[PDB]
Amino acid sequence: DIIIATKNGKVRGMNLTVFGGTVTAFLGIPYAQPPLGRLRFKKPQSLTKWSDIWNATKYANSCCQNIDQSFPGFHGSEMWNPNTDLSEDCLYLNVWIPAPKPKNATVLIWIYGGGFQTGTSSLHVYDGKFLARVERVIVVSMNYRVGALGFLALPGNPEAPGNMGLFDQQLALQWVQKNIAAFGGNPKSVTLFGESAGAASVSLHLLSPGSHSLFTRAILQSGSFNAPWAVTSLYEARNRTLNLAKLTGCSRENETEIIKCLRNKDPQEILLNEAFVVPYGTPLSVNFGPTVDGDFLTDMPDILLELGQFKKTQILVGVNKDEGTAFLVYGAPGFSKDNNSIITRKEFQEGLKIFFPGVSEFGKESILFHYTDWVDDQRPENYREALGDVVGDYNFICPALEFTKKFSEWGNNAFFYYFEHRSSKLPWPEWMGVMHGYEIEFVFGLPLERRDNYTKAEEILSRSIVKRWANFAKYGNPNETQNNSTSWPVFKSTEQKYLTLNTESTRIMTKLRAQQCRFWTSFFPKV
Ligand SMILES: CCN(C)C(=O)Oc1ccc(O)c([C@@H](C)N(C)C)c1
Ligand SMILES: *[C@@H]1O[C@H](CO)[C@@H](O)[C@H](O)[C@H]1NC(C)=O
Ligand SMILES: *[C@@H]1O[C@H](CO)[C@@H](O)[C@H](O)[C@H]1NC(C)=O
Repeated sequence: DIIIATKNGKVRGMNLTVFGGTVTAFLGIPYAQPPLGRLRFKKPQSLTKWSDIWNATKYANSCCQNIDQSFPGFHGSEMWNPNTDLSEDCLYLNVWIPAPKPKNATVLIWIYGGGFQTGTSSLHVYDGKFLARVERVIVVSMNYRVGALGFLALPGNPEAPGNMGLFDQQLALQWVQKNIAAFGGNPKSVTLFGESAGAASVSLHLLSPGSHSLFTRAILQSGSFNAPWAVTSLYEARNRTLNLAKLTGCSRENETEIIKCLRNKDPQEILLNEAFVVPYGTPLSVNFGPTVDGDFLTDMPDILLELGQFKKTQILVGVNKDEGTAFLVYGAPGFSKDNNSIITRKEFQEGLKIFFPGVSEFGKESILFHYTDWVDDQRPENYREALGDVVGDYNFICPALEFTKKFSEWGNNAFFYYFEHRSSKLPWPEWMGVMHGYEIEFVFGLPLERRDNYTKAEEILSRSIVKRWANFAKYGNPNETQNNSTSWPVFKSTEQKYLTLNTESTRIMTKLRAQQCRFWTSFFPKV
């Protein structure tokens, strides 16, 4: 038996067998008053004590959210769908502790992605038990509100001030600060790591004064706040709050009345109209996302980055080789997970109109000009590959590199990775390559299960990544020192060295996508 006394009450965990060892799991501890009723759309409120023993022996409810039903019964999509009951009562977190109980263990706090509209901490690929057993770190992860329930913005008005889900994350970080020592954790050695919107969230915690003292270091997997999809403008946040009001018959005068009207709509009705507040959408469409609210975010984040207004600490940042491909089968004409998706020049151009909705004719022509002058003009995959390269560079690689340049220019050590291994078990077709999201299982050490049909090379890659992430969290330096590994140099603004992650050949390279990112970060934002 294992029972820990926390500031708000006692909680009991459960023992798990992992790799001939033991991990102690506390699944579904609450960290806020459930955001129900008059608390919907507001910032999370503190938790009042409890006298009993909270039973933290199963994952809690996922937050209300729309589900991806584009491929029913397909594991490639459905492995990301919520695996616990949806509910507005979803502000819970999980804690994996090594066994026996550590003394001063470094803490890894996971923030899931999902475009700020979906996601849950209970996904199988976020299972922290492997990291706790292998590296003896504590792993925490939390559920935070998503979609309009998490990011509906009327800027200023405290009934719907925006960024509520970010404040959910922040309140969970406070909980670790006040309670993780009871579990054998070091509140002074806390590393946040996160993928996609989770990584963007981590990047925003770096910017947010209220988060400065809640963590030590930061890891950003395939995401950062300067990604095109990551921050809703206050203009469109307003148009979107108003549009959602009209679709639900909640249009009012007194802006607060709109909120009270939405506070009596059913979660499902809010959810089903969320989709329509933008004209057309893709998973890169982030209808309700982070906003400049004057509270969590005191100014436009691009300005805070430019001017060094952020927490000074080490960062680990990276991207996958084919970030873009996954999104093409959610709208790009002529793509499918079930053919090899040879598209034509005209399908390519149609694809641009979907991924760059309000961009001028000339904007789209400059994209095609830069990406469609080939070596062999006859290679049938030309346009298929270029559209994936366009989406990934624009949405992921160039923002990640831009964030890492600007962040490192203020003196801090930064390490950049380029994840190049396609999972042997990957259920999506070969043409999508090293997909967005499919480094996560290697980070969480799933391939360390020999029982699980991962190749032996994948076990080694995971073992190394896990050691580098842990050493980064413990020591600020993502090196694997024993097994004679390539040393991971710091990313500096002149040489821009980065580390490739693969089963074959761990190489040091420089100036990832130099040509393409000059297009995207220098020229394109003017159009
Ligand atoms: C908000 C509407 N819905 C349900 C949605 O956006 O679901 C997502 C979100 C992120 C995402 O990356 C993906 C695809 C490309 N991944 C392979 C999981 C689907
Ligand atoms: C917690 O779980 C144990 C199972 O051993 C049970 O005896 C106890 O009643 C549970 N407590 C609550 C509050 O459900
Ligand atoms: C854990 O680390 C902190 C860092 O200063 C230190 O104060 C403390 O003594 C360490 N050990 C324990 C058991 O808290």
